[PDB]
Amino acid sequence: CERLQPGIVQNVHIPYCMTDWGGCIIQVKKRNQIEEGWQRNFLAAILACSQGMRLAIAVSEDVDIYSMDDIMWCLTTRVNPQTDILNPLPGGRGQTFMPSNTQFEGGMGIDATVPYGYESDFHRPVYGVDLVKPENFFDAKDIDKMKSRMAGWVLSLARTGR
Amino acid sequence: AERVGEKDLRAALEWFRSKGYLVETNKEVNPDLEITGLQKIFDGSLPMLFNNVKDMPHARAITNLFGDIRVVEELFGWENSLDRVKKVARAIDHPLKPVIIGQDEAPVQEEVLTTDLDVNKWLTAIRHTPLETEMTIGSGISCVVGPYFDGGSHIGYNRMNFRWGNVGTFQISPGSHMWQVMTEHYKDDEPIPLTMCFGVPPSCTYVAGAGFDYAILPKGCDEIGIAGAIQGSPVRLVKCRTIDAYTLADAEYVLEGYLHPRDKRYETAESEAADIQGRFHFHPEWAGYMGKAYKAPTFHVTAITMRRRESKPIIFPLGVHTADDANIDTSVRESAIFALCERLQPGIVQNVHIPYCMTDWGGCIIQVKKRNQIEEGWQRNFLAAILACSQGMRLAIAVSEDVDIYSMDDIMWCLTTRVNPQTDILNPLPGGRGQTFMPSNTQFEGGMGIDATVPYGYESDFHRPVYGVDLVKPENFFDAKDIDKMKSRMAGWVLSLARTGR
Amino acid sequence: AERVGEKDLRAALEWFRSKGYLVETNKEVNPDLEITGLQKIFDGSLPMLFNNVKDMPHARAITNLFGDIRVVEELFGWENSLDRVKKVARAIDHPLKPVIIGQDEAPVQEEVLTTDLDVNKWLTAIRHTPLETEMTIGSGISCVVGPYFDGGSHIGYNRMNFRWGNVGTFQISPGSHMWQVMTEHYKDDEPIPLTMCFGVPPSCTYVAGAGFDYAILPKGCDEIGIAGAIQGSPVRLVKCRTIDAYTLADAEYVLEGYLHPRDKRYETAESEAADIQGRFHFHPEWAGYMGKAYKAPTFHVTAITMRRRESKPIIFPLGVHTADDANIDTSVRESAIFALCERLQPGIVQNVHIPYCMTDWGGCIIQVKKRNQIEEGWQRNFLAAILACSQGMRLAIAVSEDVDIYSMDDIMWCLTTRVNPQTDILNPLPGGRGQTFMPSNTQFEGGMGIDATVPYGYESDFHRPVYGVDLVKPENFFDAKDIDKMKSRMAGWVLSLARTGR
Ligand SMILES: [Fe+3]
Ligand SMILES: [Fe+3]
Ligand SMILES: [Fe+3]
Ligand SMILES: [Fe+3]
Ligand SMILES: [Fe+3]
Ligand SMILES: [Fe+3]
Ligand SMILES: [Fe+3]
Ligand SMILES: [Fe+3]
Ligand SMILES: [K+]
Ligand SMILES: [K+]
Repeated sequence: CERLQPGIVQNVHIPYCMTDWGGCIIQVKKRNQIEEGWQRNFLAAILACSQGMRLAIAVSEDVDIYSMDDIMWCLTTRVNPQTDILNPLPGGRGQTFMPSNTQFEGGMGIDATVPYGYESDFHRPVYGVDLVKPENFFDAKDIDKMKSRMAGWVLSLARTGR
Repeated sequence: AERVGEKDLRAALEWFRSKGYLVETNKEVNPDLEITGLQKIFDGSLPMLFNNVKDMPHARAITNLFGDIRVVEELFGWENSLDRVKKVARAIDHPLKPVIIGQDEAPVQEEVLTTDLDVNKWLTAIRHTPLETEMTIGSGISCVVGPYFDGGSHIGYNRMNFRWGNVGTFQISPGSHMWQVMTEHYKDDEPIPLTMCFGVPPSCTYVAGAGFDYAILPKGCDEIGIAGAIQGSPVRLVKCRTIDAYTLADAEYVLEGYLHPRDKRYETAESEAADIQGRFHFHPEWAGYMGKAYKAPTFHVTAITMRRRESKPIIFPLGVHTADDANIDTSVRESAIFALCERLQPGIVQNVHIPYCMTDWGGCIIQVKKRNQIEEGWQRNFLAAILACSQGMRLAIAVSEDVDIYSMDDIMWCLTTRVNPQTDILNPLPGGRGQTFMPSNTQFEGGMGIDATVPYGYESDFHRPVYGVDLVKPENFFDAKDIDKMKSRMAGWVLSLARTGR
Repeated sequence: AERVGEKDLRAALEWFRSKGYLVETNKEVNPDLEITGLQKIFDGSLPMLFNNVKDMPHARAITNLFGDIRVVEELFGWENSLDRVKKVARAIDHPLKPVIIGQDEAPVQEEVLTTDLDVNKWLTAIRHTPLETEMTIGSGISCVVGPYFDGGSHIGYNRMNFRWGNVGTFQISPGSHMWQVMTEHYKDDEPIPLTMCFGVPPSCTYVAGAGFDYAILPKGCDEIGIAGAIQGSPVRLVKCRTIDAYTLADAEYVLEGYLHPRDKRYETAESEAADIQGRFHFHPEWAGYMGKAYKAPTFHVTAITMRRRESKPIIFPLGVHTADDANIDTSVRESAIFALCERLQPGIVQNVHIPYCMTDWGGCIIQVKKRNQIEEGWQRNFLAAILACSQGMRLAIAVSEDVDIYSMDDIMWCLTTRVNPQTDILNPLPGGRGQTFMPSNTQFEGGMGIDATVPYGYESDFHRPVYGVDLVKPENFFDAKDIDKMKSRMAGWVLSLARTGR
């Protein structure tokens, strides 16, 4: 992605849950109007140059790329099911382990990014987690009792305030 | 001398003190950007009680009450989330008839105010994000009992903005239960009398978030009938002092008055100066975005009835991108989707989960089990029926029985491996009715039904292998210092995979 | 001496004699190819009563009882088909509790036979088409009351073929109410006791045809509760003499016994010699095709209880491609689709019509009315919800309010003019569950939701102009000889267009 157009893709994460060569998540940042639409060129190039990728997801810069509940939040809210799902190579070469054309269905490029210029309509609001301090209200026994029940998406959302 | 509720918020607060789940403080918290700021730090955690609220000498504030779902399930006597879904959907089909008590026995009618009705003097308005301009009351559920709901009852949250004293805006989402009352009585000369209740019993907080499941709970159903059947005792109602309606008797604050559908005003002042709709911020919305201000109808308060101010009545302010708002809105909706799938063909759907990450009405995950060849393909009938009967669902995912439905990395594993992108993606209603908050046909794109299930008979090719996590014991190899050092670095998908051995 | 039913078939036959709607004869009709042959000649017409049936010295036969819908609506006190749909859907939500009378007061238990149970000796089997090989009993509805239907009740038709004396086949369509009882108690060692009733009251004939509408009438509902609420009086039940179940007391013949789900036999002899399924004819089916013979479960009759043979008890044989079979199967299904659309968003759908030409469960036509901009697009939510909650619907059409919903040339006019072929054709569930009779996914193609409605705000461009058929009078220009000569050549779309002036 830095070879094709540099400065757009900020982070690439492949987790445990997308197997070895099953999928990937990239994170793009659109600086202007010309760079809008470059992430669809990235998802077609990732799914073609990697053999047997089935799920390439492009997300925007305000997403935690390691929190996997944040990726499902972008699939719910930022995905048009008619336009933002790519099937670039239907009948190409996939992987025969994981169940003029073959039986490979094509892969899935999912554009969960925001459009450029519509960032104000899609802006995630930030709560005041830095304007208040929890040490002024509770003692340290009550903080560690309350912080020990937090797991999953709430550890990522309490850090960013999102 | 003093009246006591049956299963109200004060009895639930004493139960949290016995189990050690209640965290209290006496420092003066701010309603401006400190209640929801502390709620976001401790999202999905223990209930926090604020005894001292700034410029609120009689009000107490509870927050994060529905944060952890393990203490909501311990409150109502449920073992897990699978026992929670199957018992509320049992309680939907058998509602309990609510009782009506006298006006001298209702604890919410201890202090009845009929003049100088300043609602911001008595009810606590909060501010969520620092980009807001206005202070928003959003702690009240709307109790409509009687002939305006066809002999049934309705409870559900509505946000307010009191800017003209006793008159404030009343935001109704379109297609809801309050929208169906308002479109029926739009051209009526008489106003609609309703009652907004604050500091409700937590069974009535539970059914308050149920909405857009109207094939199961239609207009004319008993929404406080389900709240009676969840707690096991019928909810006490009482007649209003001024208007001809009914309240919830075991609440803390009750607003009585009339709703004017034709009288519409702007929610914010800066959207009232520039008279447009849909671009100016009010507070955040249910999607994790900002809601915008619109031309909401007006609720004209005629009376404020409230408990005794020396006993310090409790309000429940909550943020909208919190796990309170997830576990209120999506908890009966897990059961109502499970009730719809058991209505269509029973015995197939095992579990329905709606997490925090699929917003309120954004999506759902169901879990099916195909017993034979005839039941194969029934999950595509379920995903089309879920996406049509729930207004504004965008992502319904059906998974098989060998998937952890609560681990969200396990759902992404089914999207990678078990989904054909040509056949297993459903777009059932392209151009139908969606939700206008979350961005002969409309602009709605249709929703997405994703069939991540295995085919019947191909279960051996799609079987997840199980490692021997029960054939070996780690206590025979390492000491207990080395186990807890090694178990403390495990988070995410590896906690689910080490339990099942998958 | 003699027991009298409340609202049974004998009381309905006396009401048809008073209005002149009953046509009787004393010639000996044949059950082989003469009852259904005379039913097809007079399809959609007056009820025909056969006093003498060949090789049936105690049986009387009524046919074409539900043929004309204008005399079904006159029987139950309904003005038209719009009043029929809105009152049965009212009666779905308020069922009447059926009463239980004693065994000495039930008229169907006058003659109880427990030995030499030859069902073809007493119950009339008919043959529809000349390509058949076997004689089929298909006049009985299946009454399951009690713990096998979760405290509710179920009535519905099932075909039989008694070939082994008291043992005959019992065809259950998959996904039905009897299929859900059978899949629950498939591995049970005890058999399922049910009761097949013949010569039922016509309110119980009316709800018998209701099926695959299980979001409205699920398992555990009261299907004889709706039959009590249609006729206005509760249906009398009585305990069986041998088995532990309940019958309908005001019937003419009742078969009592047990259903064996694991014991399965072939329906025909020629499909039993060559042991395949799905190619050999049994009788025609509901689609207007032939049904094929399969491996049906067996109903083991233990007792035959019947009225007194000198009083000549009445059976109701009917063809399956007749207007009896259309107006039995699609009449509560018109109301249940109307109940589902009023559950989702009320006030939009005005009328639901399922004609003869869309078979039983093949299709439906709804009629919507868009009041404002918010209600635009709600009919695509309706067509996706109708096609998913009804199993095996293939053609759901939504039309606007200026269409005659009963004139079928007016529906083809909306397919020509108001349908975009790119946007207004819905395929909601491609690969789901359909019907195997009518020819991770199945072979079902998905159904077809057709949006033939106008957009909101474009009603002036799509307005049908109205000619002046009321501003002129034809009696001022022609005599009454010339009017009735000119009006007798009008049939089809021109009868609907001359009434509305359209
Ligand atoms: Fe990695
Ligand atoms: Fe996108
Ligand atoms: Fe409601
Ligand atoms: Fe939830
Ligand atoms: Fe699949
Ligand atoms: Fe039934
Ligand atoms: Fe019909
Ligand atoms: Fe159209
Ligand atoms: K609600
Ligand atoms: K039926």
